[PDB]
Amino acid sequence: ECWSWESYLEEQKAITAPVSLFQDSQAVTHNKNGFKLGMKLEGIDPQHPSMYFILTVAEVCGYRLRLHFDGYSECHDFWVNANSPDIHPAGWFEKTGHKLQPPKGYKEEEFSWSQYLRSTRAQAAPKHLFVSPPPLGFQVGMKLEAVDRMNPSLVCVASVTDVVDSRFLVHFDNWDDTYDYWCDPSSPYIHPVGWCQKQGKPLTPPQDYPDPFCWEKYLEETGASAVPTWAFKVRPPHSFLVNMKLEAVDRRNPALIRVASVEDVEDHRIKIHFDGWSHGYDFWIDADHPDIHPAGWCSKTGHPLQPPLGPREPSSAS
Repeated sequence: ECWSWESYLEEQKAITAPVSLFQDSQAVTHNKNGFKLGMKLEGIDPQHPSMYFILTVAEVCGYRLRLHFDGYSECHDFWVNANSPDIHPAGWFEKTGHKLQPPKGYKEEEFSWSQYLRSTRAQAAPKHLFVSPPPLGFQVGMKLEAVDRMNPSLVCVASVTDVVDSRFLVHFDNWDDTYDYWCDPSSPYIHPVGWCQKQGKPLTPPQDYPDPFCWEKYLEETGASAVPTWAFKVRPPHSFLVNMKLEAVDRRNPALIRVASVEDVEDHRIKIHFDGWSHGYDFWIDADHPDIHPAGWCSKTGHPLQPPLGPREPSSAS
């Protein structure tokens, strides 16, 4: 007999995370996935979020797709949801003044969609498949303080370097742009210039800044203005409680989604445990991350769901 949530919840005496705790985009099950194998498009490199590449749909599964970097190895392939704001239709970089990192084999000047499509005999994913007005008060060139998410104990001097639809790219002055990340005005990882001084927290200055540093001086040195204080919005803390159950993508094998439980909570983050598995794979994740979903999301969208790991298996709990 088919595994099911209804059945597992009774066996376990457990509850699911209510749909209302999730963002609409994490919850929505009724949109169709119109992406097909072979369709071509543009997208940010998730491991280098300031860069745009040409991408091909390598696989479709329920409401998700596996994207491949044209010309490059399969080892960089990655997964997104069909409502990803981090992909764009063919032509987007040109119309929005963004730069392209071309497919392997091509110098940048030698790239043109119309020739490439002919050369590869492939179709552009149509524009209507893609979700992606501006974030009030965040403009390119403005400066702010922001948590390095690779080193979360550090709040650092930062600038806005890209604005795309309702989001902006946070960049860390004079550090490599692999540390960049996208967010919106409600992000709890960003703060106005001066926050650290006001809170007593230490501030990480620009890399190799002479004599670590004063904001007023640095704003004058650069002629940049601070993101204004009114622009920052407080996101409410999430309402996920410990033991609530949900579905989460497996970070070790991104293709798979598993039955999951909330192991721990912060204001803005949940720690996920995969039922039946050792606690060694427990991981923190932002409550707004695209790859957590309520119970039912896989069944309703057409994606396989991994049931809890059997008792006495390798890598199992107890």
